[PDB]
This record gives sequence, structure tokens and C-alpha cells, in this order.
Amino acid sequence: PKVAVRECGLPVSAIESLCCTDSFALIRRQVRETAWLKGEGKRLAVDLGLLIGERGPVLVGLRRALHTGRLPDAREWTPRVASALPAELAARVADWVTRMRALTRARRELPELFAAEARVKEKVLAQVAADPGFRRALSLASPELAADLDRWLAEPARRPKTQKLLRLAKYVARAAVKTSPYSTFTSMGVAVWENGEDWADGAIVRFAPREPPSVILEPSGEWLHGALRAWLARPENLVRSRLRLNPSLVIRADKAEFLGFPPREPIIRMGLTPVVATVLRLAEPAADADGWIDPMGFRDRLARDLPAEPEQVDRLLRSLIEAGVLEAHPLTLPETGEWAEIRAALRHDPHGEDPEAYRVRLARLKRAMTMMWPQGDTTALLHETAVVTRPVASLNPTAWGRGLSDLDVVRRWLSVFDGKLPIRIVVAEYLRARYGEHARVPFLTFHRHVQEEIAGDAPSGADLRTFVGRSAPPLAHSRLPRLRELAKLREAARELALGRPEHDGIQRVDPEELIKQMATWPEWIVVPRSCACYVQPAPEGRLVLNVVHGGHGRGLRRLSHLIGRVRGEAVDHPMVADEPEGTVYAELSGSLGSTLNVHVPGTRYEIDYPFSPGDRSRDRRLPLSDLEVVLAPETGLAELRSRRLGFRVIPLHLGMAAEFQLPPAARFLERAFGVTYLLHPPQEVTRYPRVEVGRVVVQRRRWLAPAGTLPIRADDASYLLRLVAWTDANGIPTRSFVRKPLFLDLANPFLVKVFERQIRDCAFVLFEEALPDPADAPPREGSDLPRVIEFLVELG
Repeated sequence: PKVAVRECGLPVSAIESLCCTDSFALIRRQVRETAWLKGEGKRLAVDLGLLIGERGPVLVGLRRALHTGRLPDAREWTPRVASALPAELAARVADWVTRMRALTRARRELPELFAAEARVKEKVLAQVAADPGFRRALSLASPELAADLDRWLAEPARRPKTQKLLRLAKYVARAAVKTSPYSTFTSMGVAVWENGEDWADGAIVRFAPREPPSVILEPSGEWLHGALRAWLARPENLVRSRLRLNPSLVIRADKAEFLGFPPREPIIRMGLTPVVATVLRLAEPAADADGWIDPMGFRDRLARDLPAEPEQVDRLLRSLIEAGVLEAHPLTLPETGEWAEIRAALRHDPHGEDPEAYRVRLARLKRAMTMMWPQGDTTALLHETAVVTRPVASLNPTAWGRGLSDLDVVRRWLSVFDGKLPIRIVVAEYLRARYGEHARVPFLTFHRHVQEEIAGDAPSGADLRTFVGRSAPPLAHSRLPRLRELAKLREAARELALGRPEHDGIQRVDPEELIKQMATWPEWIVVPRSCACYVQPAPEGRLVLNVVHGGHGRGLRRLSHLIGRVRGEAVDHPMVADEPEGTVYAELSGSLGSTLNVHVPGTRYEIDYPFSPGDRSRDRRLPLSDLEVVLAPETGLAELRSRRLGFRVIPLHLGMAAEFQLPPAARFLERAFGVTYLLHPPQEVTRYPRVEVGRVVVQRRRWLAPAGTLPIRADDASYLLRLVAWTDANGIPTRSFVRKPLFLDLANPFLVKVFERQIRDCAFVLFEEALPDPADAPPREGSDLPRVIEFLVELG
């Protein structure tokens, strides 16, 4: 099982040091002491009421004071009153009065102890935020704020405004507890399995000395592809280009059918003249051994084998390129003047560079980019990824065995909840109903008919519009029998998991119960062969599951590629295995307009996709034109075949672009035919227990608070007291993630204010246990501080 590690750019001390430790301990004592004296007072009220009845005033006033939790008036608690009560009751009253008085004074002292401690933490915030890796990441994400931080460091006692401090504190928390990449807020590398025996200590992982991250600076893919298209349309760069037939081109004995430019990718049908028809035909003999076409040698070839007329052999080619039937691509990116500077600036090794020089440098790079192709609605012209070249850690295979076995079971079982399963069922039903059980429909004709149905109005497309059209599932009352079965299968899965006791905030499912449930499932629930499972270890052998996506090296291939670029030598990422016989896996060719889809090529064959040429031999290309769609008799689902080769073809998206960034036909291939899934995280407070399947935490414990339950600042630090009283009374822990999720540490005065503001005018607030807790970060060798980490484990 291949494993990578993502780790936070700041250590856990960075957020621990921002906690008002003294004040908070005092807040928790007050809260607990208030709740105890309240309860005890009502109990002593009862006891006192009972003494009053044994005896056949004063006592009635003492009683009312205890009941309602106020200090008895001087007339209500006296030696004569205490003498008339039993010793134990009088001693319990005395203790209550004493503790109530002590509570009252400590209430008085708190606001200035808290105000002073919070003020001290402002400078600790600056201290933590001085870290160079952090300042670099903030410089990219938020340059003005980062310029302001740099000034503060240069001018301390230049107390920045609260709202800057809150924004800084949020980014600090993000860089200490959130594991998704951003820049030098995190770093990623590979992990290895260290063969057993050397784990006497009980550790599950062992870290190498922290390597300083290397950073890769990359341009926005959509900027890159707009700029590239601009350059390819200039007549002088035709000699700098190669051409190829759009691999969605279908000749229909009359017309050309094909797909056009991304991102809109129109479905195009145009009339052929006999000249255009021979032009397309001679493109086959005009091509290299790998399908590329010399533009000059083709322009002469057309000129001799039609009539000549070079002036117009050129306007003919030009019009075919403009139309998108013939594709123009560069000869290597351009080695042209403007492209070599961008390429040099992107590659510029940033060694020895402070945050300000970095901001200036990026600013200049941005300008040359705009003075080349407009930014437009592109948000973020540049991104950075931080990686390390050597293994970050070794993993203990015997500590991890039960957890990974449990995870595999979970991984299979979650398949029933896949959002693409309704899609598959509806697409399959469409195929049966329009074309017939044994139909074999050209992929492109099928894509077109589906889009015709979605854009239009006919009840024949009702389900396609409901499940495949824009807008995100009403299943049990659906027309199709399998959709109602699915709903039933989901409800059974859900009720199996939740039909069990909450002991200590945990519902525990045994993996065998899920294996039993799964053996009953029908064949149209198909379970991916591999998943990328993002997990965090937690105490007592737990693994906490965050995200599941497809895995056939999906994210890992991108990591291998980025490390390869930093090291100057490729990582041999193993290939996907074509099996069983008669079946191949094929990723979509090229990068489909995204820098996040550039990777170590993982499959043998590839789906050759319109304007995204890949990296493979001719005999290994499966053009869109060669795909067909059929109903599989095993599952009753729609599958793809190669017309040319007869194989089942399973499309793979192995790049890290999100599915909505895929152009339309590609998106359709992934959603309808891909074999991955995606897992992502009334009137009172409602508690949901944590759900575990053996060792795997599938759902963290949660607390749902409607609008009106939550204390609102009506107030200074008396606010934190009331908040903590409500959280304690509802079992809500000190540290939690609130709903993207915000990290809430009630001891952190910045994060409390960030929380105050973020829940303004919300209908609900969702608290989730912090698990693992940051303080549960696995210790380190030497001077390296504990950090929060997450593992990408590929399970297969």
C-alpha cells in the first residue's frame, strides 16, 4: 500500500502558545463551580424544606435563597439558624455559603486577568507568524496582510488593528491544523513501510529529521491555455506548430461531427465539400509514425494533390483550424521570447529570498503574464506546492494492519452511498429505453443525445435532467425500480450503522456486519478496485477517515511528478494493471486544461481527447471516435468498448483537477463510466455520536446548535464565560471544528472572536470533535516540534 504524508507548516506549539492558559483554567473552574453550587443549593433547599415539616420563617427565606442560587441575606443565615439545623446540614450550608462568596470575588477578578493575558498573546501571535515558511505562504495567499505582518516585525510596539490580528490568527490556525496543500502552509512527501521488529516503543510511525520544503511555482492552467490558444492562432506560429486530426472527428458519409474548444466544448456538425473531404482524408497519409502532421509538408501535399493554389491551400487549412477539425499544438510550449522569460521566471530558484523580495518578484511575474494574456475572471494566476524529496517517515506495518483491514471494509461499503450511482443507473436506463438492450452506440452520438435531452424538454429526459443536469436526491418515490432499490439499500446501510448503542459518545460497528450486509448487494453496486484514503491516526489505534477519492495513484502521481521536478530525476510510479483480460484502464490524454493534471502517466492505453494531446504511441491511443457504449449483461450498467480493439475501456481521471474543471465529454466519461466515488466531510442542541467501524472513525462526534441556543454577545469576557458555560453544559469540548470548517479553541482569544463573527446570522452551527486532537500529534526526534499530519493511503 503506497503511502504519502501531508504535514502542517507550523508545529502544534504555534497554536498552543496562543492559548490564555491561566484565564481559561479560571473560566472552567467558575463554570464548573457555578453548576455545582446551583445543584447543591436546590438539594439543600429540599433538605431544609424537610426540616421545616419535622418542626410542625427565616428558614423559608434561607430555603428560597438556596433554591434560586443567591447568597442568603444576613437575616437568613445566622448562628441561631445554624444551631437549629442538624450538624451535617448546617456544615453543608456553611460550605455552600463559603464557596458562593469565593465564587463572587473570583468573578470580580477575571475580566482584568483575561484582558491582560489576551493582550500578551498579541506578541506571541507575531512570534509565531514570523516563521519564514509561513510568511512565504501568506505572501502568496494574502500579500497586503503579509506586508503588514512584515512591517509589524520591523516595528514592534506597532500594535496592528484587531481585525488584522484575527485574520493572522486564522491563517496561523490553518497552517497548524489543516492538511490540504496551499503553499508552505503545508508540505508533502512519501512514506515507507519499515519491516517490523524495530517498534519496541509502540510507535506507529517514525519521522526522519525534518527536510526544508522545496517549492514548485506553477501558472493557472486556464491562463496558460488561453495564452496558448492566442499564440496558436497567429499565422506566423503555424511553422512553430504541429497539427493533428481532432480525435472526436466522425465522418458520417456526408458531414463532419466533432467536439470544439474547451471550456464550452460545443457539439459540432458541419457540411463537407469534396475538397474538405479529401483534405481530411490526406491527413492520414500526411502524419508522422505518431500521428503528428508537419504543416509545410502538408501544405505542399495538398497543393499538388488538389489543384495548387498555395494562397488558398492555406486559407483552407486555416479555416479547418479555426473550426476545430484540425488541431494546432506547439513543437516542444514555444521557445519564443515571451515564453522563455515566463518559463525562466517560473523556474527561478527562490533560494535566499525573504518574503518582501518574493512579493515583488511575484508581482512582476503577474504583470508579464497579464501583458501576454488577460487575467479576466481567473482568480489566482499562480500557485505553489511544497514537497520534500526524501521519505518523511516510516510506518509500523503491524500497528497499522488491523486499521487498514478495517479501512478496506469501510472503503467497499461506502460505495453504496456514491453520488454517481444514481447517474450510472439513469444513463443505463436511457440506453435501454432509446436504443435497446443489445444496442452499441458510438460514444459521441450518446453524448450528443444525452445533452439534447438535458438542454430540452421531453419527459424522456426527466431523469437525465434530475440526476445528470445542473443542480445537485429524491430516490424512493422515483419511477425506476433500481433507484427505489438503491434508496432501500442506503436506508438499510444507514440503519445498520446507527441501530446500536452509544457508549461514551461512540457507536461501534463490527466490520463483519458490513461484510454480511455487502454479500447481499446486487451486482450493479460496483466497488472501486482502489481508493485514495486520507486518514489521521488518533489515540488507541484509531484511524480517522477524512476524504476518499479514486486511487490508482491519483494524488500520488502528482506528488511523484513534483518530487521528480525538484530532484531533477523521475520517480518510477508503477503502472495501472490491465485486468481482468478483455479490460483496460485508460486515462484521458494530456492535462485537460489544468496544471493539476500533469503527472507520471499511469495507464498503458489512453483516451485520446480533443484538444489535450498525450504522451503515448499511436497503437496505444483510444480516440473518442473509437469508443462505444453497451449494456453489460453482468451488471445491467452502461460500459465503454473500443470498436478497434474490442476491450472494455474504464476511463480514469488520475490528475488532481476537480471533476467540474473537466471539459463536458470528459466530465461525462468520469461521472457515468468512471469507477471512483468521492467521500467528503431541532430547537435544542442535538448530539450525534461518533461512528466507528472497528478502528476506523467514519463519522466524528458532532453537536448541532440552532441559531437561538447559542450565546450571543449582548459584554466583554463575560462573553467567554457564558459561552463556556453553554459548551460545558452541552458536552461540547474545548477544541473543535465548527461549520469549510473553522478550528475553534475556546482558550484562544483570537479564535473565539473569529468564531463570534463567523456564526453571525447563521441558522445552524455544527461543532465537530477535533480528532485527532492537535495535542495528540505524534512526538518527534530532537529539536523538531510535533506537527499535525495526514496520510494518503492507497488501498487496493
